Amino acid sequence: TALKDKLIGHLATSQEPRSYNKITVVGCDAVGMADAISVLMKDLADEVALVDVMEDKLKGEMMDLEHGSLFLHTAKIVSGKDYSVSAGSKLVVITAGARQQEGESRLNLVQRNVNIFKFIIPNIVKHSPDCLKELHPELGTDKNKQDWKLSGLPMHRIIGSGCNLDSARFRYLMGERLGVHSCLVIGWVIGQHGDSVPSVWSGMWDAKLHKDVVDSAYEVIKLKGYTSWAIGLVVSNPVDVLTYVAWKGCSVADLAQTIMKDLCRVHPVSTMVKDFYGIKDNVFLSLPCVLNNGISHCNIVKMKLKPDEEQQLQKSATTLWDIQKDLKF
Amino acid sequence: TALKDKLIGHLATSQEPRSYNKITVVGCDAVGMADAISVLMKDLADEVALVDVMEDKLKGEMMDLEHGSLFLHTAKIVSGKDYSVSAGSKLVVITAGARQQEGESRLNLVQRNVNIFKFIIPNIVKHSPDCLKELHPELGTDKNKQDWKLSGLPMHRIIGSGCNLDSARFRYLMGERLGVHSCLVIGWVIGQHGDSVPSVWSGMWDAKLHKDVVDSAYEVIKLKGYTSWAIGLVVSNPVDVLTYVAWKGCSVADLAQTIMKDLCRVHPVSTMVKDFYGIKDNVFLSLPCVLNNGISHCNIVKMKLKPDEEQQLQKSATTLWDIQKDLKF
Amino acid sequence: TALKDKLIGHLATSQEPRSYNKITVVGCDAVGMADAISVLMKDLADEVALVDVMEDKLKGEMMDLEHGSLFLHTAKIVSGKDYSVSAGSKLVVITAGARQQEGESRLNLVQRNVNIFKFIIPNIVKHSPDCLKELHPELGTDKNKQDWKLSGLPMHRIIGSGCNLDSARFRYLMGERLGVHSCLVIGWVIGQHGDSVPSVWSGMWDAKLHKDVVDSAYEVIKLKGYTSWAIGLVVSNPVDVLTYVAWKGCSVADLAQTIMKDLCRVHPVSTMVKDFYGIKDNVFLSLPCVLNNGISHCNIVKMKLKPDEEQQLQKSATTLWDIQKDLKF
Amino acid sequence: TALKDKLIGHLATSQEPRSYNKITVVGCDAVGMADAISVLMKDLADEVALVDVMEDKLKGEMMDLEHGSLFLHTAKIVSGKDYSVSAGSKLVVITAGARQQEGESRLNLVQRNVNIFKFIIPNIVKHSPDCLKELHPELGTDKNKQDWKLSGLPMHRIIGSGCNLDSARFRYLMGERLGVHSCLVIGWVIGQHGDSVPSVWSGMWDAKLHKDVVDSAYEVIKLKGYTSWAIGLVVSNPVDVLTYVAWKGCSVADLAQTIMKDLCRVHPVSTMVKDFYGIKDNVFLSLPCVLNNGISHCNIVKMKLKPDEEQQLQKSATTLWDIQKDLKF
Ligand SMILES: NC(=O)c1ccc[n+]([C@@H]2O[C@H](COP(=O)([O-])OP(=O)(O)OC[C@H]3O[C@@H](n4cnc5c(N)ncnc54)[C@H](O)[C@@H]3O)[C@@H](O)[C@H]2O)c1
Ligand SMILES: NC(=O)c1ccc[n+]([C@@H]2O[C@H](COP(=O)([O-])OP(=O)(O)OC[C@H]3O[C@@H](n4cnc5c(N)ncnc54)[C@H](O)[C@@H]3O)[C@@H](O)[C@H]2O)c1
Ligand SMILES: NC(=O)c1ccc[n+]([C@@H]2O[C@H](COP(=O)([O-])OP(=O)(O)OC[C@H]3O[C@@H](n4cnc5c(N)ncnc54)[C@H](O)[C@@H]3O)[C@@H](O)[C@H]2O)c1
Ligand SMILES: NC(=O)c1ccc[n+]([C@@H]2O[C@H](COP(=O)([O-])OP(=O)(O)OC[C@H]3O[C@@H](n4cnc5c(N)ncnc54)[C@H](O)[C@@H]3O)[C@@H](O)[C@H]2O)c1
Repeated sequence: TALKDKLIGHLATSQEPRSYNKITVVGCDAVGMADAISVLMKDLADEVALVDVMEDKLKGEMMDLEHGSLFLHTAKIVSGKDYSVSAGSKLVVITAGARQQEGESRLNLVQRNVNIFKFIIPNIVKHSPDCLKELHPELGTDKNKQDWKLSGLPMHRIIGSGCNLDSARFRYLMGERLGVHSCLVIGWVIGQHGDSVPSVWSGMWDAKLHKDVVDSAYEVIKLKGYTSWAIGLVVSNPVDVLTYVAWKGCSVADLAQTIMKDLCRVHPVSTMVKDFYGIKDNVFLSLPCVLNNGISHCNIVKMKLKPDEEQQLQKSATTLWDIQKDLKF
Repeated sequence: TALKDKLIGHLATSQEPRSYNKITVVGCDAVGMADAISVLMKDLADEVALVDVMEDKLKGEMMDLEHGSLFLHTAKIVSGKDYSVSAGSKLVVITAGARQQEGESRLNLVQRNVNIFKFIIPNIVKHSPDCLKELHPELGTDKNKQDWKLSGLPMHRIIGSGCNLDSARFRYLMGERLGVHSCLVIGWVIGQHGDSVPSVWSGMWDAKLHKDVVDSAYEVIKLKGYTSWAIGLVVSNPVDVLTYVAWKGCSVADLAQTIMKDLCRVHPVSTMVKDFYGIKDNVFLSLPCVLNNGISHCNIVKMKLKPDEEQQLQKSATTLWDIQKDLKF
Repeated sequence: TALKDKLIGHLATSQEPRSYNKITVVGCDAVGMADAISVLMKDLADEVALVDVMEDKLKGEMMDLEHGSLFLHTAKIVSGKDYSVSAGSKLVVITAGARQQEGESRLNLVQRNVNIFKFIIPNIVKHSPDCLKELHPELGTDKNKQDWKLSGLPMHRIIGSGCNLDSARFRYLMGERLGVHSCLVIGWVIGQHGDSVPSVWSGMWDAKLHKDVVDSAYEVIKLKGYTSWAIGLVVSNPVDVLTYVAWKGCSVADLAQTIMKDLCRVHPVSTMVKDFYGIKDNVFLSLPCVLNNGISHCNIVKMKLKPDEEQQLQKSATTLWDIQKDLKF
Repeated sequence: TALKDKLIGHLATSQEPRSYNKITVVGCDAVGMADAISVLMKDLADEVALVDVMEDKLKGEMMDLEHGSLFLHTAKIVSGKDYSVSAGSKLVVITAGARQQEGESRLNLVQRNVNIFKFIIPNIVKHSPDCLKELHPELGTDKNKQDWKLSGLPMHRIIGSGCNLDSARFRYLMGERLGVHSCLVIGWVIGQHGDSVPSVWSGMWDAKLHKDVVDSAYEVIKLKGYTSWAIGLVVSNPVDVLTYVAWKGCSVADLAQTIMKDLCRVHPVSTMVKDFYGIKDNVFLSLPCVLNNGISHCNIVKMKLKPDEEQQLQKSATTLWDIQKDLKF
């Protein structure tokens, strides 16, 4: 009659149910699942949201993971296909289906992509008025813009996902030759997320000492610092002898990391380059922006890119825009 | 002219500064400092608040700790003596000066205490309209009520602090004889926080098996299960051959733990016993209440206390109220 | 000539490279990948080992995950197919290929399994002399024995994996009806890991109060407490409308949790039931054993199983052994 | 007869009790207590050791803290006054009594210090053959040497404590003016730990861009970058209007952080400067050394200190040695 009830009574007060911190995920699967595994075990949102047009998977996904539900502590995990559930989320991220096939054409992914991605737009924005969007979906930089202009949430609240991992692998491969690790070995590569991403090796140092200096100069010869980068670009390629990426999931987790908590750190991502170098026509690509509480702490960090590198960044924008131009909106 | 500025520019967006998760502390020192050390390194509040009538200490306190500021990550730590700073906090806790002197009279602490504590009231409540109050201050149970009725925030949002540690030490001393630890060894002692706290050994078990059962019956003879408890009460006493308590700080941290995050777990604390056992006259003491987001998830858990124990709890209320009656409001 | 070198010199001391805490994984994939994601982001082993006969995947696996390598901190992650790399690990776990196909016959998995699993044996044991083995592989209970007797490491160091999650989902589904969660809601189900797993509801309680008591009696009628369990068994089934399990990975992580650290907590697993209830013939199944540093802290916890339940456990052993008997060693 | 026993039986195996990861603390109190609070709640050692000639305090200390024992998870905490308990520890740290009195003479602390510190030596070394020593005790740099030469453990295993916090406060105060925080704002100050500590502002940058550059040049005028540093030195001073330091405890925690785990990161500390700049006579002071598993990963990082700064470091060594010379061994 009141079993659960008689063991657990209430008080005369009654501050009704509610919540506070929200997390929403689009695309229950690899990128998603990986993200979920990362953000869900790390601990962030009061309640998390998963939503797809794959009834089946989600059940199994939301349910089983929920299983562990108990190995850590979150509260609630929701699923569905009507972007009704979330209504009011801070940390929102999307992916979608369209992954590289060994062979290239990551850019091709532009045509076949807007199809589904577009519609996602009206849904995710309407209910997440106070939400910030992170896109793990292909074409970190590119797709970002579409939704943004599409939705038109003031920049700072919109984040693509782009060049986050770029660095890490770069920073990481880096420590191997050093005998120190990704940690202190701070190495930077900034662009947009695909073979060609300019590298700013001029920012190579350890501790309080600048690297180039220690060695002197660079790539055009040397021992192929050149290579380091390329297979950062190439990185994508081989791996999928495994089929895809199933856990760069940390990067995305880190990215929103700053956001949700609101700490103001300097990290890659994709914003708007309109009055900077050559690029002058909204070229949402990979660039330092600083993030925080429901916004990208409105600060894009300016640095002096060596010309070699300098143009490289401008370059990207140039090559990048080609694809949008077509529009197919 | 714009040094910091030229390195760090902004965007055309501009979601002005603000924040989200708040923590406020009263009494920069042991209990406080310990709490701070606990809550601040554990990671919870976006920004933390410290406030006392000890200008000096606080500087050194807020400043130095702030020092580490960098060994973990919070954002901002504020100090002052005008309860203006916090304006709008969720997790608020108070202590105050008045600690036991080897010899007893923890209750004496009632007269000399309301003096300062009272005034604290108007201040902390006026600005923390949406805040919940945890009292590490002496007389967990007792003092609680004063402010509450004083302020009159609907129960669920007001928490004393009382019998939290009671259990742990009890649960803890417990594992020593077992060869398992506080973890799984779930042992309960519930009352109000001072020598006399009734113990409900009937709730002694491990895994899925009830203890008493395994041994059979109990204290009146045995090997002094009796003792276990008493020096749980006594616990206070000796230690101060060290002067006081400088780190039960976890208990308080745990207590609010449920709160801030809002998870709904079952833990001791001090509420209102008005229509339960004998006690019928607002006897805010040590009892299970379940806590959550800006409220004590309005549920006090009912259990069948053996008569021996049964009365013991009623008892406490009886002996406890003596002190208030006098009022001196 | 000495670039990396001139930036980083050494001292006259020289305590050569080495390490300390080791983790080894068999089966780079779901269970594995999930485990890895769990144990690797949680933080445990100084260095981790992955090893399969799937050159490709592992590259992509070890490499990419390694990618994040930098989002947390471990040190080294190794891969190969010669069980040479690990030589000397504490926390070793295996899975293998052979997952349920919607339809049942998890037991069928016995024939098709020993084929590959057997050989794994000589390899993993020869080099991990001081290692403990956890089997996420199908037939938690069953397979366990094979290797064990096979290897013959003294019990306490051998753990199957079996009924870990059993509980959690049970404990978990549990909190839904309560309004409290897996946390405090301690609910037990112990057996071996497949439809039929006996449940000991007699161990149903919250706080310090026993449940059955609160409601009184049980299943044979009621509101189907019966069901709760079955789809704990069924749990497996549906989900794979997703294909399999991709993240119960926590359970395994938790399981070794106690181990690696060596804390002595009470948890399910699979050991040897030889002189307990009816079972008398080495029936390695799901049962409480307590785990710790390179051993299962040699303690299996005895409790009084209601007859209804009582036999149920005995039962399992009976039905379980059928499969081994055949031997096919 | 076997109460605890009958609930918890053992197995025929029996891998006797033991342990693995060890932590030892000298000076139960502020620095110590703070450390303990940090290292003990953070989670590191299997078992921790506290040891003093203050029977009383320790009881209360070890006991009460132990209290929380249950709010996190370690295993065992030991106390005594015979350096017998630890026998075999990795992470060992000492402090001792002799703190600054508002007025200066931190160096005076040399005479009054060796008295007690000396004897500590034979004890702590004899039993911690495989232990590394961190000195939170005054004169980070100075005292370090005494014990070292005293004990003579090969450098890499001996760490003073010196300039750790130096940076943080420096790095930290830093972010205030920036609008980013200690995190990314990597700012370096390296010397020995007392007013005069040279600063290498030439290593001022954010992201991948060097600072000085952005502003151009420096201190001799400017807006007092000079000041920033000095009250880094001064930092010590005022605070003690609070009596001392009660929680820089993180720095020490971080310092050993690298050690215990063995990760190889670049951090301040005190080593031996014998064949570097001017200093040529064992001047154990504040300098980057890289730390790891039971050793300071034998690497001291070389960088080009501007002359202004250049000499400053040499300088320190010069002024520093004065005090030892006297010897009073
Ligand atoms: N942007 C980046 O920095 C970055 C980094 C990693 C991966 N990725 C992107 O993420 C992808 C992940 O590939 P994968 O192999 O792991 O999985 P997958 O592409 O096969 O699965 C895609 C999933 O996206 C979600 N999705 C797709 N269509 C959707 C729709 N209309 N509505 C809502 N959700 C929908 C669903 O969860 C779906 O199962 C890559 O191929 C790439 O597009 C991007
Ligand atoms: N309630 C409980 O469960 C529980 C458990 C532990 C300790 N305690 C209480 O906490 C005390 C801590 O003692 P201690 O030795 O650690 O330190 P302490 O009593 O000497 O310092 C008390 C501090 O309380 C704060 N305080 C005092 N007067 C105040 C005022 N008017 N406004 C604002 N803040 C004020 C200040 O930070 C002050 O320095 C105990 O004596 C007891 O009262 C209670
Ligand atoms: N024991 C339990 O409690 C429990 C719980 C969850 C899942 N599981 C088991 O784990 C399986 C995971 O299935 P999945 O779909 O996630 O992945 P999967 O079965 O398709 O991949 C199996 C993987 O096991 C490893 N493996 C297989 N053969 C091996 C060999 N000869 N040497 C070394 N490693 C080898 C490889 O990493 C391989 O890719 C389930 O089907 C079941 O067998 C068991
Ligand atoms: N080296 C550094 O980087 C650094 C940074 C912070 C503080 N400190 C040092 O730490 C001190 C801490 O001062 P405090 O006010 O916090 O506390 P305190 O000086 O009053 O207490 C000192 C404690 O050191 C231990 N100790 C002293 N004599 C000892 C002996 N013979 N054997 C074993 N242990 C003994 C005891 O725990 C004792 O209570 C400072 O004054 C300074 O010496 C150094």
